[PDB]
Amino acid sequence: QYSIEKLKKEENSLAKDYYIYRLLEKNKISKKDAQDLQSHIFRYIGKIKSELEKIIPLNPKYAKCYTYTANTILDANLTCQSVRLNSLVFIASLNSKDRTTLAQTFKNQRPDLTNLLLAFNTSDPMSYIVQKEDINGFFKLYNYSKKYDLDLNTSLVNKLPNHIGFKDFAQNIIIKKENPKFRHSMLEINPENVSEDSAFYLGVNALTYDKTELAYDFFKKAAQSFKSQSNKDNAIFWMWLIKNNEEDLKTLSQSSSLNIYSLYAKELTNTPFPKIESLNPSKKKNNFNMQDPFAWQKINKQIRDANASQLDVLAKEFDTQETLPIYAYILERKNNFKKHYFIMPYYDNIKDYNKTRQALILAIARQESRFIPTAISVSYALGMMQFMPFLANHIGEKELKIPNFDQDFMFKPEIAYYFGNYHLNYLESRLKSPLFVAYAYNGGIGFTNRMLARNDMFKTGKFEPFLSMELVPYQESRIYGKKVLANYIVYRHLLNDSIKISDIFENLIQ
Repeated sequence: QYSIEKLKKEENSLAKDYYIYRLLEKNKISKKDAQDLQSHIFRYIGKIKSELEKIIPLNPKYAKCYTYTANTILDANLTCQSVRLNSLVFIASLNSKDRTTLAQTFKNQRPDLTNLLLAFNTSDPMSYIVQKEDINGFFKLYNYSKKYDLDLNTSLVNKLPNHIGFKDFAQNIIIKKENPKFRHSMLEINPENVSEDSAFYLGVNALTYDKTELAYDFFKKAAQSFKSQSNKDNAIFWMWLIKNNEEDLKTLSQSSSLNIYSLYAKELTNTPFPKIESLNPSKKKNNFNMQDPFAWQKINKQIRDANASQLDVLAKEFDTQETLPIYAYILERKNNFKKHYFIMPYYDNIKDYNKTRQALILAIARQESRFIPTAISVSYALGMMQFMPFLANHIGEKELKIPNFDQDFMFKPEIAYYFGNYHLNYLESRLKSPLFVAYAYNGGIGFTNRMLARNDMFKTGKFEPFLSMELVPYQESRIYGKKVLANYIVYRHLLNDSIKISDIFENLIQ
């Protein structure tokens, strides 16, 4: 470990945060050591904040305004009332006499506040706001209570997409399968009124009610408006699944984006496999330390700051086997993510696993870390396979009994791949398909089991398994699974062990 004073020398980074956090969680930082530690934390969110505030606890314009309570709010001036009435919890806490008075007071200057004040006099504030078609109020109330749910007319639902909250509202209720009356109402949104992710989710919604022509119209709108080729491909795939137009399949097979949809279309049209870059430096190693987390943070900052000529210079400093992940990382930026980099670094460590397992390990590592051995996430997951300290210590200390085990052993590629394999043996025994294994690797076996036990997920159906892949209940896991699955297909191909993509999808249907 590093002493608190040595850490304070280091530049501020997620690595420095992580080591500060290691000392805090062991109670190794004294009260004076802890004093200026606020300024030595790169990202002062989550576990590290909570832990520092056990030692060091934390706008004068409005200090006066928080002296007032529900009982004294009418004594406050207009500015203080305004500030306090930003909270719906606070509005709900008032009595109806005072809400009625405040409603009259704010009628001209804050009419949206008036609507909410009056809404909270009724037993269903959402019904009141819906009657008004007060869109700002609608989203405030949804954020206040996710339980409100009622039928919304065509006029109202077609106004909802003109609010920045709509996208995540729509996504959340669709993938969580909540607010049935809201979901059903959104069938009357005109595709003309939505674009990108909103249009896409409304497509998925329409598919869950078996409105296939409506779904096509939403997916087509998404395909025309998405800015990223990867999302375009996902929308075009749905246009093809619904109407079977050959030109959509062909456009999809010709995509510059390497993803499961474009790969699947290439298979279906006998289009060749995409070109994968082949990187194999002659030099085995240099003086750069790939196990030093601070050195990576420093060189990452320099790479992220660099122009074309500077990236070319940096590439030549890292053209070695041992530094291949940094080299590939530099080159991925130098070609603006246009070429396809699927490296297989520290391969001697996995060569004795069978090729299917190698492909899965590589697929997960590429997604988790791009193979950077000292990768540290915002939750302090570590190394190429991004093990959380809890799991790393459980495997290293309890189950495997490794002498002198520290969780920083995760920065060693030999350990990362070994623990990766170990954890994959456990997941794959229960879950079978590499897609389901990916979901559990990212989101835990618990949520993955609860999901697969549902009678509406990954069962036989017209648009399965593709519909279920859009309804994974966590946005992060949905995306993760698709990316890892694409990576898995590519690594199977690179290992002269190609898999038929159609086979993979057929196996998802339980």
